[PDB]
Amino acid sequence: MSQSNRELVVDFLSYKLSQKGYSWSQFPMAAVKQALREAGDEFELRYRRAFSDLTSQLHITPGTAYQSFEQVVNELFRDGVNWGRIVLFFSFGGALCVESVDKEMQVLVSRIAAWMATYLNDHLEPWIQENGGWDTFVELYG
Repeated sequence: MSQSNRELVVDFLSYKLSQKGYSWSQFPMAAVKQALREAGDEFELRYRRAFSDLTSQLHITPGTAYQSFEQVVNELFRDGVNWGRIVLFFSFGGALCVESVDKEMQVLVSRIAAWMATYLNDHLEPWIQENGGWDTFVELYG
């Protein structure tokens, strides 16, 4: 749901910020969150800086509009959606939040969280629901 997904995004972002020494104060569900957290770490374990070019293409500032974020994220889905690419999506948002804080734009993290929820509900849920819903995600990554 719009609320379920919003909560999922905030949890993942908060988890990543915490894990990396940053503040998260700027902000079965438990089974999905845990699975996503682990999926994100697993991926980052293999690719330490896989979104350098992507975040660079966006060069986010308080003046960045959603449409720009959307256009860049669309890059991850050039061949459509799959679970791994959804994990990349979450990981990408986490990296954007980290970068925002490093640039003293911590005000943007809640905004990125909002953009992610919107993008999730709009472009990824259609595929997620068609392929088993989050229960399938848990079944594959849990």
